[PDB]
Amino acid sequence: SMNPPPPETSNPNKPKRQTNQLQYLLRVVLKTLWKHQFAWPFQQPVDAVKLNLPDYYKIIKTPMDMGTIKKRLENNYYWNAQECIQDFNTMFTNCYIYNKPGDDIVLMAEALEKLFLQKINELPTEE
Ligand SMILES: COc1ccc(Br)cc1-c1nc(N)nc2[nH]cnc12
Repeated sequence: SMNPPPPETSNPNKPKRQTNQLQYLLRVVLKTLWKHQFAWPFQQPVDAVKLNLPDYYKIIKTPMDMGTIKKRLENNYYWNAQECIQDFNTMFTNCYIYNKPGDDIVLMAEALEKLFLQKINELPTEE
Protein backbone atom coordinates (compact mmCIF):
# COMPACT_ATOMS: atom_id res chain seq x y z
CA SER A 1 0.00 0.00 0.00
CA MET A 2 -1.01 2.82 0.09
CA ASN A 3 -2.41 5.33 -2.39
CA PRO A 4 -2.67 9.02 -1.58
CA PRO A 5 -6.08 10.58 -1.59
CA PRO A 6 -6.94 11.59 -5.16
CA PRO A 7 -6.65 15.19 -6.35
CA GLU A 8 -9.57 17.28 -5.21
CA THR A 9 -12.46 17.84 -7.61
CA SER A 10 -14.49 20.25 -5.49
CA ASN A 11 -13.60 22.95 -3.09
CA PRO A 12 -15.91 25.69 -2.17
CA ASN A 13 -12.77 27.81 -1.21
CA LYS A 14 -11.57 27.81 -4.85
CA PRO A 15 -12.77 30.53 -7.20
CA LYS A 16 -14.19 29.20 -10.43
CA ARG A 17 -16.15 30.19 -13.51
CA GLN A 18 -17.45 28.82 -16.74
CA THR A 19 -15.85 30.09 -19.91
CA ASN A 20 -16.21 29.23 -23.60
CA GLN A 21 -12.64 27.88 -23.50
CA LEU A 22 -13.44 25.56 -20.54
CA GLN A 23 -16.53 24.41 -22.38
CA TYR A 24 -14.33 23.56 -25.39
CA LEU A 25 -11.91 21.65 -23.11
CA LEU A 26 -14.80 19.45 -21.96
CA ARG A 27 -16.78 19.10 -25.23
CA VAL A 28 -13.90 18.78 -27.66
CA VAL A 29 -10.58 18.11 -25.96
CA LEU A 30 -11.56 15.74 -23.14
CA LYS A 31 -14.21 13.90 -25.23
CA THR A 32 -11.72 13.21 -28.07
CA LEU A 33 -9.01 11.90 -25.74
CA TRP A 34 -11.44 9.96 -23.59
CA LYS A 35 -12.77 7.83 -26.46
CA HIS A 36 -9.31 6.93 -27.84
CA GLN A 37 -8.35 3.24 -27.69
CA PHE A 38 -5.34 4.28 -25.52
CA ALA A 39 -7.22 6.42 -22.97
CA TRP A 40 -7.84 3.61 -20.50
CA PRO A 41 -4.65 3.90 -18.39
CA PHE A 42 -5.34 7.63 -17.95
CA GLN A 43 -9.00 7.49 -17.00
CA GLN A 44 -8.44 7.12 -13.25
CA PRO A 45 -5.73 7.80 -10.65
CA VAL A 46 -2.81 5.41 -10.72
CA ASP A 47 -3.53 2.65 -8.21
CA ALA A 48 0.02 1.93 -7.11
CA VAL A 49 -1.16 -0.90 -4.86
CA LYS A 50 -3.10 -2.83 -7.51
CA LEU A 51 -0.45 -2.18 -10.13
CA ASN A 52 2.46 -3.03 -7.77
CA LEU A 53 4.19 0.33 -8.29
CA PRO A 54 5.38 1.06 -4.73
CA ASP A 55 7.69 3.81 -5.89
CA TYR A 56 5.01 5.67 -7.94
CA TYR A 57 3.96 8.26 -5.39
CA LYS A 58 7.56 8.64 -4.13
CA ILE A 59 8.48 9.81 -7.64
CA ILE A 60 5.25 11.53 -8.83
CA LYS A 61 4.33 14.25 -6.34
CA THR A 62 1.70 16.00 -8.42
CA PRO A 63 -0.43 13.14 -9.80
CA MET A 64 -3.13 13.85 -12.35
CA ASP A 65 -5.44 11.81 -14.57
CA MET A 66 -8.31 12.41 -17.00
CA GLY A 67 -10.92 11.11 -14.53
CA THR A 68 -9.93 13.93 -12.21
CA ILE A 69 -9.89 16.40 -15.09
CA LYS A 70 -13.34 15.28 -16.30
CA LYS A 71 -14.80 15.74 -12.83
CA ARG A 72 -13.10 19.16 -12.46
CA LEU A 73 -14.64 20.28 -15.76
CA GLU A 74 -18.08 18.82 -14.94
CA ASN A 75 -17.92 20.40 -11.52
CA ASN A 76 -16.80 23.84 -12.84
CA TYR A 77 -13.72 23.62 -10.60
CA TYR A 78 -11.48 25.69 -12.85
CA TRP A 79 -11.07 29.47 -13.12
CA ASN A 80 -9.51 29.42 -16.56
CA ALA A 81 -8.36 27.23 -19.45
CA GLN A 82 -4.71 27.45 -18.46
CA GLU A 83 -5.46 25.58 -15.17
CA CYS A 84 -7.02 22.74 -17.10
CA ILE A 85 -4.34 22.64 -19.79
CA GLN A 86 -1.76 22.51 -16.97
CA ASP A 87 -3.56 19.44 -15.53
CA PHE A 88 -3.26 17.63 -18.95
CA ASN A 89 0.37 18.60 -19.20
CA THR A 90 1.06 17.31 -15.64
CA MET A 91 -0.64 14.03 -16.60
CA PHE A 92 1.54 13.57 -19.67
CA THR A 93 4.72 14.69 -17.96
CA ASN A 94 4.18 12.38 -15.02
CA CYS A 95 3.92 9.40 -17.39
CA TYR A 96 7.20 10.32 -19.14
CA ILE A 97 8.91 10.91 -15.80
CA TYR A 98 7.89 7.64 -14.26
CA ASN A 99 8.15 5.30 -17.23
CA LYS A 100 10.76 4.91 -19.95
CA PRO A 101 10.83 5.77 -23.64
CA GLY A 102 9.42 2.97 -25.73
CA ASP A 103 7.31 1.52 -22.90
CA ASP A 104 3.77 0.83 -24.13
CA ILE A 105 2.32 3.32 -21.59
CA VAL A 106 4.61 6.03 -23.01
CA LEU A 107 3.56 5.24 -26.58
CA MET A 108 -0.06 5.56 -25.44
CA ALA A 109 0.57 8.86 -23.65
CA GLU A 110 2.32 10.15 -26.80
CA ALA A 111 -0.71 9.25 -29.02
CA LEU A 112 -3.06 11.03 -26.57
CA GLU A 113 -0.72 14.00 -26.28
CA LYS A 114 -0.57 14.39 -30.06
CA LEU A 115 -4.38 14.58 -30.19
CA PHE A 116 -4.42 16.95 -27.27
CA LEU A 117 -2.00 19.32 -29.10
CA GLN A 118 -4.08 19.10 -32.28
CA LYS A 119 -7.26 20.06 -30.39
CA ILE A 120 -5.68 22.73 -28.19
CA ASN A 121 -4.34 24.44 -31.33
CA GLU A 122 -7.98 25.39 -32.07
CA LEU A 123 -8.87 26.63 -28.57
CA PRO A 124 -11.29 29.46 -29.15
CA THR A 125 -10.66 33.07 -28.32
CA GLU A 126 -12.23 33.89 -24.90
CA GLU A 127 -15.81 35.29 -25.41
C1 LIG B 1 -4.09 4.18 -14.09
O1 LIG B 1 -2.77 3.73 -14.55
C2 LIG B 1 -2.71 2.49 -15.09
C3 LIG B 1 -3.82 1.56 -15.10
C4 LIG B 1 -3.60 0.27 -15.57
C5 LIG B 1 -2.35 -0.06 -16.00
BR1 LIG B 1 -2.01 -1.89 -16.57
C6 LIG B 1 -1.27 0.76 -16.04
C7 LIG B 1 -1.44 2.11 -15.57
C8 LIG B 1 -0.19 2.97 -15.52
N1 LIG B 1 0.95 2.33 -15.30
C9 LIG B 1 2.17 3.14 -15.32
N2 LIG B 1 3.33 2.46 -15.14
N3 LIG B 1 2.28 4.49 -15.52
C10 LIG B 1 1.08 5.05 -15.75
N4 LIG B 1 0.81 6.38 -16.07
C11 LIG B 1 -0.56 6.47 -16.26
N5 LIG B 1 -1.19 5.27 -16.07
C12 LIG B 1 -0.17 4.38 -15.75
